Amino acid sequence: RQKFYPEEELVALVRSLDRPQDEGLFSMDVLVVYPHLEQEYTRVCPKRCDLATAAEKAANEAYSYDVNLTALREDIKLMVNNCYRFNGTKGPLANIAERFEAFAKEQIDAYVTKKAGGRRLSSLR
Repeated sequence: RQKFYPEEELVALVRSLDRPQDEGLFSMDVLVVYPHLEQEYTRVCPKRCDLATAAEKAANEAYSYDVNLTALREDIKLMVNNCYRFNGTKGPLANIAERFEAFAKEQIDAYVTKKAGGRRLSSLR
């Protein structure tokens, strides 16, 4: 159980996933914008995440011990799947969710690869 990642970098990584083009789909606090959705939303989606929650988990060291950031990738998957289950698999929002999932995978892959590249350069230990 090594600490692979500084919280400061993982917060920056999560914040980088909030794209203006995605019109707040993953960064909005759903049950703050739409308080009336509490029952229906928690019925269809009994496990929830958003980028604000992911960014707080990053800051709290939730993700820093997973070499492939599995826990963060699972939280992105959950946000995306909740969008599909609640708003459906068809239309402009579902198109954003699928582009967002692909973008998040690329950013996360690029980060894990960069860090591994440097870590493996150590001429100690």
